[PDB]
Amino acid sequence: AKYTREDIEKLVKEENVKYIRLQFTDILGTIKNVEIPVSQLGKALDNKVMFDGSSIEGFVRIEESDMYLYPDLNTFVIFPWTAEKGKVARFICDIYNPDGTPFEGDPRNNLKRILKEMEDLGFSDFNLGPEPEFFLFKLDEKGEPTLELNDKGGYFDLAPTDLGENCRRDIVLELEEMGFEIEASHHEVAPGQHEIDFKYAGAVRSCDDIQTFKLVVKTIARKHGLHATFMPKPLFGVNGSGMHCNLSLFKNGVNAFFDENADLQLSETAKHFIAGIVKHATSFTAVTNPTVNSYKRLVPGYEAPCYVAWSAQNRSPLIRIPASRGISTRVEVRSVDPAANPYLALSVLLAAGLDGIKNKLEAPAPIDRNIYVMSKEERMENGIVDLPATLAEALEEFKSNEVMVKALGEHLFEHFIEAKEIEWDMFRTQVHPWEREQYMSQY
Amino acid sequence: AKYTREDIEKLVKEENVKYIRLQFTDILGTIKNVEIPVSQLGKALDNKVMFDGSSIEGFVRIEESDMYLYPDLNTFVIFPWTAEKGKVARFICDIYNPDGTPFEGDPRNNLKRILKEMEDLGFSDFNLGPEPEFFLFKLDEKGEPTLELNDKGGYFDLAPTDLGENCRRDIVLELEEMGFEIEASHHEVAPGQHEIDFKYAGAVRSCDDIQTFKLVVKTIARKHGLHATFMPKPLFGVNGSGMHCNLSLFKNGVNAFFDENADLQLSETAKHFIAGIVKHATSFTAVTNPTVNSYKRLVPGYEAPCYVAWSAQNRSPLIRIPASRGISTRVEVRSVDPAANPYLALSVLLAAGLDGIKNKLEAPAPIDRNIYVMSKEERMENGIVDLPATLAEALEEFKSNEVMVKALGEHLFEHFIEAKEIEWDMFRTQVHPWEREQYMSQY
Ligand SMILES: Nc1ncnc2c1ncn2[C@@H]1O[C@H](COP(=O)(O)OP(=O)(O)O)[C@@H](O)[C@H]1O
Ligand SMILES: Nc1ncnc2c1ncn2[C@@H]1O[C@H](COP(=O)(O)OP(=O)(O)O)[C@@H](O)[C@H]1O
Ligand SMILES: N[C@@H](CCC(=O)O)C(=O)O
Ligand SMILES: [Mg+2]
Ligand SMILES: [Mg+2]
Ligand SMILES: [Mg+2]
Ligand SMILES: [Mg+2]
Repeated sequence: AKYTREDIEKLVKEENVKYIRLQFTDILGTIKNVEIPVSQLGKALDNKVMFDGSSIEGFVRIEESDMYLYPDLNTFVIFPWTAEKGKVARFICDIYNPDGTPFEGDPRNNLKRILKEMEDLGFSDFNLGPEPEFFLFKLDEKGEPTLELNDKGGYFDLAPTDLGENCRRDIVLELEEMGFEIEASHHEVAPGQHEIDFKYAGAVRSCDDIQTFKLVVKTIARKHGLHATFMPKPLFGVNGSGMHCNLSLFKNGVNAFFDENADLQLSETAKHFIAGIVKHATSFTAVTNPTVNSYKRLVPGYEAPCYVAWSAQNRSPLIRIPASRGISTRVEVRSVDPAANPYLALSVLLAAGLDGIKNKLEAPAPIDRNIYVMSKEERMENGIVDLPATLAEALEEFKSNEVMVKALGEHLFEHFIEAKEIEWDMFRTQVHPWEREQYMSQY
Repeated sequence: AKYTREDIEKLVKEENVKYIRLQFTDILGTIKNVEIPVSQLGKALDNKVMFDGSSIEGFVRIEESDMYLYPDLNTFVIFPWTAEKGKVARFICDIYNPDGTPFEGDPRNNLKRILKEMEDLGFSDFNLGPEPEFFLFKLDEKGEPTLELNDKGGYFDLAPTDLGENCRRDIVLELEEMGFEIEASHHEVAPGQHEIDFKYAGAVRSCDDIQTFKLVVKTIARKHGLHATFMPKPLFGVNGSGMHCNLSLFKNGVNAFFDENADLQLSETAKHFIAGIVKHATSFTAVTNPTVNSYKRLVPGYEAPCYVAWSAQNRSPLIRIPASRGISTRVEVRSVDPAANPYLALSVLLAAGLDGIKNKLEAPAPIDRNIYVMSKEERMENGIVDLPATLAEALEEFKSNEVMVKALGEHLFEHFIEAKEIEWDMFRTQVHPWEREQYMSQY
């Protein structure tokens, strides 16, 4: 819909595009990209460009399998940042096997398929409002990220005034030319920590503005002599950077979670959906939380989720439901972090949503009383189960779950476990400066 | 054709050329040149320019011998980089003895002399689609290369973002203006390592294209305060730059390798061509990888062609056949590194393919099973040899080969070895820090 191949080949001629960055996204969620000169647009829009597909596998690839790049014309974007010989153009593309089939291991197809299956139960959209938090660090002469922050502000503070840096201001001003839709942005809890929340949109267009985001950020910050990072827990002792995820289901252009009469204004749809997120939470974390590091943030203390349960408005509840109902009816999942793969976070979250409406799952009693406060005893009296505390735990959990391990397929899943099992392997064989300074002299 | 003498004389007035590089390659692929004021354009065009042809031998030159420079008007080009007075231009020249005979020593001639052979056998064009890789290092105070890589990218990543340096993108753009037809380009397996892939072209059109590239690269990389090097493996235990060579024998303007009526769709020629490439493989490695360092890359692990054979998809096969087909039926030779002299690379690759064709050689069992994953004797099961492991080894083989020699000719072969038996000597007589690190206290 959004664009047509005639609008494009006209626009590239108009704007003077001279470079085409045909971007995609590997499995760890990194921003892959094979770039061609503009002279090579025809071949591109024909869906002919071949690139080594084994890349989608990341550092755990072995042999090269040629694959094709099918661009999505409704993702075209002309970067503000000029090159000395014209401007640069982007194109988000799906990966296809050599023959004709889509490559099953492509996180973007994988979300189309699970989304296909969403409409197999009759729902129209699956909309997303992400609240992705990031940090700004200074740089030394050498282009080397230090560990000093661009400021010393706190929650909702006035970040660097409009006379200077304001990386966040200028970051948001550059995205809006780009035809973005940002809700608002505020300084977050820790010095140097910032946030830019998004106006919600269908999953796919959402998981694509979630990548684009990260890129314009790491771009714009660099420009001002900074380093920007979505690492969940950069600095021990300070706030972590979590990327919440406001989720809503539509049917027939209408929000399904809302129900005037029923309890809380939540239909059996909204109610059942929940129950499955809860069943499957502990499991699917290993995806919404890919790294060794995240679990340093998911340590009780800094208003991070550490417990499976949902509230009216609790301290740090794992599943909130924001004040607003009706159409803005939404379930907040506040445990995802900007290291998550957006395609594989929405593929899996979508999963436990439909696994709960399918088998009509019984939403358990919502804990309204401070979940932290409870001793380590009454913690069980309400069946409030903690989450996995180390990437390993998270992976044995998910490794087992029949449902999660279907919402990824046999390719996407089998690989993932390996990269992460390698990753963990590196963390646990390592000897950090801690071990050494806690042990060398005491023992 | 491309350019009549009348044609060129036009553009050098109009475009205000004030300098001219009569450019040619020495025996080791180094780009040489004798430069002249534009005031001296008539003299070169009339082929009367004399220079010392002994320079072609490199460092192994002894006696000073006068020689002639004949430019290929089809290689005229202006460089999009102006000097204080005017522009600078150039030609790729062929070298002739004081009596209008070609110099048996010029690498560009010996590729003509060997492409001639292809016509005696009955073919029309021998196409080439190089995939040359390269590293960018930082520059210290003095303007000297350091060991700092230009970025931290990885396989098919978004290499430097479009905001800041971006050497890669800037080299793709620049080369577009220079009538260069670039296919694509990505970020390569190691940090600071890059690839820019070529559209297939005749042998010598491409080799002219491969040299010029190296020049443009180093030239722009310098401009961004970087150091672009084409070293097969400038860093131990870091992936090394290579340069696969996609080859495809044409006849009657048609890909003589395709044929739905054969195994895997490979004409009886494609089969024969592979037969001879394999016959000669251990022998021509002393030329496609012409440095004491080339072989510190041919160590198993960081993905490289240690072993000899041809399959559908494997960890790093010597010969490959990409998905693509039809006119796009080619024989990728994955062991060539960017250390090879184009004209002498092809001289030996061509010969082998022609020895297989001409001599109805039979292509062996394409080892479709992964080879890396086999033991020295479990690998001996099949007819699988690794290549030379030192330049010493690679040269003794090369010499003992009748066809290879007859593929470079008296002069080249002679000087080539001479020079290469010196490098080994310089290197086996050296005493490296490793040797000290290891033995000085051990013993
Ligand atoms: N139906 C929905 N689905 C997903 N996200 C939503 C939905 N409605 C709102 N959001 C998200 O909630 C945040 C604010 O939305 P808004 O509708 O203004 O909430 P409120 O009614 O509480 O003011 C945004 O970050 C947005 O992305
Ligand atoms: N006929 C040919 N002979 C030699 N090399 C070729 C030929 N056709 C393509 N190549 C090379 O193979 C590489 C892969 O290109 P690709 O886009 O897959 O080709 P195609 O679209 O023709 O199948 C390129 O770097 C290109 O230079
Ligand atoms: N020379 C390496 C290059 C690595 C790469 O480009 O993937 C190879 O032959 O595989
Ligand atoms: Mg927040
Ligand atoms: Mg919030
Ligand atoms: Mg490559
Ligand atoms: Mg290749």
